[PDB]
Amino acid sequence: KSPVIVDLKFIPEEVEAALAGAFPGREVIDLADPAHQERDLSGIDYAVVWKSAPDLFSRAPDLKVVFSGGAGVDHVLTLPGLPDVPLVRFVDRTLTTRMSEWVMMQCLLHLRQHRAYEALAKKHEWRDLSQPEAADVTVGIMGMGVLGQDAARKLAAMGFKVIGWSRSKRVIEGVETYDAAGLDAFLGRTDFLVGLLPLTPDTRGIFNAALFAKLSRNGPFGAPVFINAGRGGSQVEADILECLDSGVLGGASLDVFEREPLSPESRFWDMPNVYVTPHVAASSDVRALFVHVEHQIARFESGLPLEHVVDKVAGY
Amino acid sequence: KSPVIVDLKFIPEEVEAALAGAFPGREVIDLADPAHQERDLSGIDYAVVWKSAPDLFSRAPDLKVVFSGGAGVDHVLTLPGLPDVPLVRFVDRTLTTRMSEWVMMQCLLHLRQHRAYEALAKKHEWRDLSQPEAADVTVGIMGMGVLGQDAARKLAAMGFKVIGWSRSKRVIEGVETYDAAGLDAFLGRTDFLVGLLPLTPDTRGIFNAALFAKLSRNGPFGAPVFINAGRGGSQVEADILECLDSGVLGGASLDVFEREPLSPESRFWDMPNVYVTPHVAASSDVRALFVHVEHQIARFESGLPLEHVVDKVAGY
Ligand SMILES: NC(=O)C1=CN([C@@H]2O[C@H](COP(=O)(O)OP(=O)(O)OC[C@H]3O[C@@H](n4cnc5c(N)ncnc54)[C@H](OP(=O)(O)O)[C@@H]3O)[C@@H](O)[C@H]2O)C=CC1
Ligand SMILES: NC(=O)C1=CN([C@@H]2O[C@H](COP(=O)(O)OP(=O)(O)OC[C@H]3O[C@@H](n4cnc5c(N)ncnc54)[C@H](OP(=O)(O)O)[C@@H]3O)[C@@H](O)[C@H]2O)C=CC1
Ligand SMILES: [Cl-]
Ligand SMILES: [Cl-]
Repeated sequence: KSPVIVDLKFIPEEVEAALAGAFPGREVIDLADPAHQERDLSGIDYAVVWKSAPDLFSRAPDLKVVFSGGAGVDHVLTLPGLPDVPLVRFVDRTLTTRMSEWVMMQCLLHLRQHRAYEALAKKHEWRDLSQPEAADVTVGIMGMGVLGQDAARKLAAMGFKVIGWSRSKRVIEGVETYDAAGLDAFLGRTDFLVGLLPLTPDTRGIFNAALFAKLSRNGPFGAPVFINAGRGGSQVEADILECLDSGVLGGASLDVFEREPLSPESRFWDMPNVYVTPHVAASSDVRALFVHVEHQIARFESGLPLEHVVDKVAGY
Repeated sequence: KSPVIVDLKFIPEEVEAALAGAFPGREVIDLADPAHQERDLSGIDYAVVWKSAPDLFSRAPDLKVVFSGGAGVDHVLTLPGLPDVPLVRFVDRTLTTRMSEWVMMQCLLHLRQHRAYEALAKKHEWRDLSQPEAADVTVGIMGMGVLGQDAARKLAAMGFKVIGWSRSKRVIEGVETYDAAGLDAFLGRTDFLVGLLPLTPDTRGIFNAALFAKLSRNGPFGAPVFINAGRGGSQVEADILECLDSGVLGGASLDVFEREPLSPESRFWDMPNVYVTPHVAASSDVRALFVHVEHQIARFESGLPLEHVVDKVAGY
């Protein structure tokens, strides 16, 4: 049976733990192990990859299916020699549920004025603030795919008003959606903007000052919030900073950045209404990843269509 | 028609705003207005009260129904001269939904290691941490009433394992519940303990070091968390502090305190894994409060039973 190459820049202890009993009957070649640094990888059919080294595909020229370790494929699409074979992205209940946790947390942190209450606590000052309920806030989600839909449904269940935007219009109970041409109408209703878009050439720099200026000022805080857990390349950080400084944006939650890891010299670390997380909104459960890859391999070898195959021209 | 006395120690601008068009056809006597400081209040049937002055019931001896401005009645039950007539507590979708927001926020803040990521951000340090999903954590809620049930259902929908405890066993889909005698079994399964109990003589000092020592150490963080938004008198703050210092408790979210407002000299303000909020977990929407009171008055005057009447002997 073909081995499976594992080249995942994840927390090493998590990958190592998941290797036990993974891919039964196949050799598993974990490229984090120095013992494998010279192994020729010709004749091997499958690789599971995340932030892999530039030479990987020259070493493994006979791959039949490439599996991303994440939902996003904007990096793997750039790897030199990426083979002309199906590229399968990671889609799984574990990833989806994790993203929705992070999105819900940000919407609650902003709704419930967490930074204000923390500033009061720093002064040892007890002060109750006037407080809207979730239903007083419209959360607008750009990207109505696997992650956007789950987050929308969960936010609505917690009481937020929720609307969605994507290229085509999606039909979702309890969530009004807009297609591409509806962007401006969607923005004008949105108090908390949530980004769950892939990075593609068409989404590069989409979150910019002109867009933030179209967000609603009619909500309970009088100024919108920007929350991004898609990709950093979709935002213009110079504009985010300008808009936070001026008050065009009242706050932000950023999990993703134009250049990661985020520079230690970035202003974002110290800003009073910005929450920074280090690209952890939805971690890949490595056990679940390997179960997913196993399942797709079994489909492939039985002559069934692969699931979650990306359109390389579209970039997602 | 009888006037309605309003004596609510809430944010004044909120009460004032809600007075417009409230109680149509009745004089509304807002005791926050100095113009009313000498008004005799005999012959008046209804009062809506929160943190009211010790002399209120000597001024208003002819009340037929007393309405609490909150869900909790432990303070109003202590007011001198509280009349021997029905005491109606506040129960409303707005209050419930607000509590569930706060409970969800705390469970997510603790699950998602928010304080760790904030400490990293303070150092301008990008570091991903190993991260459990919600389903890896058991949230145990003490108090399975209006607030406890709603919070349990919402937490379960976001992926947490949820169990509940109260005096009698409650039947709730997707949430295993325990009765009084099941407390120890319940505690031993609980990673995040959430308090949503009233203060009564039987719940005074219930959250103490012996109880925290029975919480699970088998969860993903190896140490339990304590979250209280019931009443401060149910907890022993000396024990909370001892247990945080020793690591018996890994963290806490406290909305309520033994003596409020919380002393500026309290250690809780500066502790690295304690979130302090100033008794704001579920604010009373004053408009909704007045609609509720109006509805109960109409029932009363039509000969229908009042709803949400407290048992003064039980204290809730
Ligand atoms: N921060 C983190 O830890 C993580 C980040 N992510 C990011 O989240 C992204 C979304 O994942 P997922 O929901 O699974 O992806 P999906 O492919 O399921 O959804 C993508 C959505 O974006 C929309 N879209 C794409 N391009 C455009 C465009 N030009 N204009 C308008 N809408 C557009 C799609 O529209 P349509 O339906 O019309 O095609 C679709 O609704 C990933 O690509 C990845 O970058 C994912 C996991 C973790
Ligand atoms: N922090 C904040 O902003 C707010 C705090 N609160 C607090 O939340 C409390 C709960 O409100 P709500 O859910 O509406 O009240 P409910 O009366 O609906 O529920 C109370 C629950 O506590 C249980 N209980 C009471 N005494 C005991 C006991 N000795 N042992 C075990 N279980 C007990 C009851 O059990 P049983 O069902 O068997 O009677 C019931 O499940 C309020 O009393 C108030 O103090 C409320 C609003 C806002
Ligand atoms: Cl800011
Ligand atoms: Cl602490």
